[PDB]
Amino acid sequence: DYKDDDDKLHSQANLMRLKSDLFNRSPMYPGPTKDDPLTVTLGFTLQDIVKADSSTNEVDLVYYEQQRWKLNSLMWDPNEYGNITDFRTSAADIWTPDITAYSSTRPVQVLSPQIAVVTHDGSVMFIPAQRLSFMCDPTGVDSEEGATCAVKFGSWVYSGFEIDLKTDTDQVDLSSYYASSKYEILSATQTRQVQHYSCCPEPYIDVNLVVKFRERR
Amino acid sequence: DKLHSQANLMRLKSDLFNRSPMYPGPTKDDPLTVTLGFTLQDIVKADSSTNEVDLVYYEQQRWKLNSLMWDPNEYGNITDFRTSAADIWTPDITAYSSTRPVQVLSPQIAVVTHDGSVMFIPAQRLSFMCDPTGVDSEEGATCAVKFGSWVYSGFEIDLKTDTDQVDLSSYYASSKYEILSATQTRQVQHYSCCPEPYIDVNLVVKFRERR
Amino acid sequence: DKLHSQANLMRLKSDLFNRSPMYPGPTKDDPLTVTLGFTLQDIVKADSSTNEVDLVYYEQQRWKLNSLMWDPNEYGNITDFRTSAADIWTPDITAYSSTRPVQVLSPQIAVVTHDGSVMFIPAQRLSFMCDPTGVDSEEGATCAVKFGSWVYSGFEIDLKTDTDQVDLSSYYASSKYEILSATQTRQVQHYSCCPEPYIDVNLVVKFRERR
Amino acid sequence: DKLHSQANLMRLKSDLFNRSPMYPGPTKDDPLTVTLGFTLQDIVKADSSTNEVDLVYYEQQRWKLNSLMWDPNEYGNITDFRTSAADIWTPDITAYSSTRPVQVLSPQIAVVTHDGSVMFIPAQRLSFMCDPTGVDSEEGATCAVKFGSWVYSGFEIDLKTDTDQVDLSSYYASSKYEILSATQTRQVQHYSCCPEPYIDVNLVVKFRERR
Amino acid sequence: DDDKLHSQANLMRLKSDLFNRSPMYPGPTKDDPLTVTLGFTLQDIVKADSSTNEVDLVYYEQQRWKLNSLMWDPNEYGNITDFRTSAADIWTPDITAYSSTRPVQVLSPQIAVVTHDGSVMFIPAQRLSFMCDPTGVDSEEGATCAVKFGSWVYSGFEIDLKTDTDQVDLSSYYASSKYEILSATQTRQVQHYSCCPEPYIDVNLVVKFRERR
Ligand SMILES: Nc1nc(Cl)cc(N(Cc2cccnc2)Cc2cccnc2)n1
Ligand SMILES: Nc1nc(Cl)cc(N(Cc2cccnc2)Cc2cccnc2)n1
Ligand SMILES: Nc1nc(Cl)cc(N(Cc2cccnc2)Cc2cccnc2)n1
Ligand SMILES: Nc1nc(Cl)cc(N(Cc2cccnc2)Cc2cccnc2)n1
Ligand SMILES: Nc1nc(Cl)cc(N(Cc2cccnc2)Cc2cccnc2)n1
Repeated sequence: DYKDDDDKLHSQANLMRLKSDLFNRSPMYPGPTKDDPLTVTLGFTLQDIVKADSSTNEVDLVYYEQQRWKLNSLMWDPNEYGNITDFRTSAADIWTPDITAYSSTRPVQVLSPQIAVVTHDGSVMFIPAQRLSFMCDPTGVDSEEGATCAVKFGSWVYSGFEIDLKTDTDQVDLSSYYASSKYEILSATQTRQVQHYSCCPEPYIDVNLVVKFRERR
Repeated sequence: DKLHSQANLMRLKSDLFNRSPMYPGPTKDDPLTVTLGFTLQDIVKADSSTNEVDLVYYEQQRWKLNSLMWDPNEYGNITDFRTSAADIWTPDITAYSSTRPVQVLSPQIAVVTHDGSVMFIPAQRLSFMCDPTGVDSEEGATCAVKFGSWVYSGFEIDLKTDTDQVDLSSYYASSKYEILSATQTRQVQHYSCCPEPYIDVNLVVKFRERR
Repeated sequence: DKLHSQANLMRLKSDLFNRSPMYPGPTKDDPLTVTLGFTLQDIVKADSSTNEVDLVYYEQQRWKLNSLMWDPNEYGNITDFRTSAADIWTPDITAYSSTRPVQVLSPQIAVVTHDGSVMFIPAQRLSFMCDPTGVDSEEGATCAVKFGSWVYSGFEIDLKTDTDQVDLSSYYASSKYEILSATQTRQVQHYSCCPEPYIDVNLVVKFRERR
Repeated sequence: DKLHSQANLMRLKSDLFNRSPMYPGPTKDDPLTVTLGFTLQDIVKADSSTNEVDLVYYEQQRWKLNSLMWDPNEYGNITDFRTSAADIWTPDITAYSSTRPVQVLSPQIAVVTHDGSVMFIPAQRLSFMCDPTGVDSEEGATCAVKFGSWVYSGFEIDLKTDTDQVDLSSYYASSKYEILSATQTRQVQHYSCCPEPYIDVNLVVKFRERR
Repeated sequence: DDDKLHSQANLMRLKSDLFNRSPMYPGPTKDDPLTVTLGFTLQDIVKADSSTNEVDLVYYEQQRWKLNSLMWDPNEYGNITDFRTSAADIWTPDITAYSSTRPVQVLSPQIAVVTHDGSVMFIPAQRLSFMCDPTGVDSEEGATCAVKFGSWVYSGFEIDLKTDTDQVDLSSYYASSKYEILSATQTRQVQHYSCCPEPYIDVNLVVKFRERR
């Protein structure tokens, strides 16, 4: 078991060394630039429509927001570090995209630890669970066809020149939706949109989350 | 080339942010102008039991510092960059009649351009003093809130708007409240006692329930 | 030259904050007088099910430290500056009958003058203990709340007001509550807990539902 | 020998922390088993308008690390100590179906024992998804919530319970809700995407309006 | 005035000698146990929620303890007998309500008073929601509720508690509160658990109150 004990100690030293090599010894990645655009993949896992407030036209959602991207500055050779193929790290240690809901009515509440997973190909996976209030008229929610609301997500400060967005699919993952929610989901889609606004020449990109729902009976 | 671009940005940031480090803010001898513009998104609620109304808007702030200027050719034709608002000086623009601390809805990041201008656009939810009486009539109700520096007079920070028309192109079409008009107007207030003039931007909103 | 004003400002602040260790707070040997003045902006809410009332006001704080003074001639004739409240010592002025933590409505920035004078004016929303019984009568209701240091007795911190009249000139004219009177009065208190006198400023507000 | 008791404790912590390499968290090579146990104190509220229920409980977490071991003999027979949760690694245990961020009710301090085991017990108020339909009947309502690592799969973190019976010995005897049963059960599952198994502890509560 | 400058320099020298010169106190231990004195000053019962059985109290919680590592001879420091310091600069006890339902909200500055004998006084003002059935509050007999306070992580072998009296101080109780106080006591308690070997100490705050008439 001495050998086993030693192998454990070595794997610890190797993880600490990989983290030293990527961070502490190398620059904090400054973010994407026009010559060097970054694509961030987004996908939503809708867990619950908690509340629909017809007195203020706000609706509260809980969901997991999957964010994926990939950087060269986060790559490593797993054979240089004892076959370490990935690691968990505090979101504070790396750059993360400023993905923002554009029509929230209260600051998002974070429901999960701010830790991401980094893989040897340099891909990052960060999945914040969130409670969000957003502008939404729930009239029709007490009808067969229910209510329809939409909310757009995207970078706040990086245009389409610097950050692009994609989805893997336009279907929101509903396999974890709360079976006894006050509201049943009729459909939920997530769709990339590209936009040009009157002012600027930068194209603007978002993912539009559209939810159709009604009072469960 | 990727590493080169990345290197250029990091070199610029280094030159700017610590070589002659944190900017001490404006003074009478080195004053500054902040341009303000509002993009009104939603009147979320009106409480006539307390005379508070809740607004959601984007507040566009713009200013310019010589200490933020650079030549793009010296840094790989980098014309701009994004940085955390805590890495730079920011103006203390404040609503003068809020009743609750402002809630911030957008990342605290700004865009700096090679000519030394900064654009910082905090999205905000604000509760402020407002009597909604009449909001359910044809005339609607009218409320106003002033914005400006808390600690700097007009001798250190001037305020400006590009237009006195609030941007309503993003106003929530299914809001409980419709906008009849919204203006943003520079005001100057002088006082006999103190020789410094005080500057604000008055946001005036006229609004009504739907019909 | 604009450059040189900046260098001068940064150097003054480095001399005052770095080229000397901070002010340790007042002592019995070196007591401190703080002047307080209230600018009452709004009575927002009066909850008769809980006997709490919510106020919005500006609280003016003034004091003076020999350790903050300088000769304007050594520093390009800079006579004053703005600085973050965290850079200097600030008095721990506390509402004695609050029922919730004070909510801060203004930026935490103070103004320091070359004579050692500091002016700090936090805007605050406060819930405090108050029976609003009679608020819906001509006579109105009456409430009070004391402000003073939490940890310094009158031997270390003394309080003053410039007047006994709360500044009502910015009071919100469409508030649900009209102010009948508002006074601020220094009091010398003896508490059974402690052999040292404690000083407060007592804010008394008389108000009623509006006509 | 009390100054010596003190000096020994300081050395131990200095030895373990500000010296020896600290744990970088568990890996597929060096996995960690975390024991969870719940002490249910109160069901505060059941909201049938939103299907949320608020619980107050103590969450017992226990794990063991070689890098936290020591021989009490080298340290004045110190067998355990208390230290801030921020000095050591702690597991990211998370309710999978909360609807608000958890509110912590107890200080963030852990107990570490010479065998390298750590005991951390945060008291929490949790809102989670729960349909309380039937709570006003004899059969009562049943709700469940899963707890597990957010970012570590079963390959890095395994979970266990010491018992499948929730500790009810501190349940508030005058709660609006009576507990009919509460269990805590380890579960394993996979998702068609991934080969790594996922481990949680499922907290199942049956409760009804008290009579 | 040079005298004032000199006192200030002594106070700074003391604080630096006490802290940044002596490695922060690691907390009490089996061999170095500590006694914490607790007293409550009840200011208000703000709210009694009968739909959730939560009651909200506003009170000052007095805490006192003494450490050898904080003592000094005034004669070596310009006869300073005491000073005020941020509560972050020193160890403070982890005194906790055992049946709160919301995190405590702090109403006073986090600053304590240390005196040359090594003793410390820290008095945080707090609003607390805790588990309490206010049934009977609108009657002559009133309602009775209780809430324990004690260390969360130290047992009786490391932290003992004491009260100077078993009567809660009511002299600052708000005279126009919705609720009047029939009685309020604060009593040291020793408990043992089956889970654990060591005995546990708390102070039990019992309050009897009713709707004011
Ligand atoms: N000129 C402009 N106006 C507005 Cl009112 C918002 C906006 N932003 C945020 C922003 C923040 C800092 C610097 N540049 C841009 C981008 C945006 C906002 C909303 C939806 N899509 C993009 N840009
Ligand atoms: N003498 C004085 N009195 C007051 Cl009641 C406020 C004040 N202000 C705040 C203010 C308020 C409204 C509009 N513009 C500015 C300026 C200020 C703030 C902080 C420190 N010094 C001056 N200065
Ligand atoms: N002995 C003692 N007991 C109490 Cl119940 C409060 C107290 N205070 C706070 C106070 C001061 C004036 C008016 N209301 C409250 C002074 C103090 C002393 C030492 C540490 N912190 C506060 N000191
Ligand atoms: N074994 C154990 N289990 C529990 Cl359910 C709680 C606990 N306590 C003590 C305690 C004392 C009085 C009231 N509630 C809790 C807190 C604790 C925290 C961290 C390590 N050890 C004990 N210790
Ligand atoms: N692919 C993926 N997608 C989602 Cl929608 C969540 C997720 N989780 C969270 C989770 C949720 C429920 C039960 N166990 C774990 C794991 C995770 C979180 C952060 C980074 N990488 C993986 N991983």
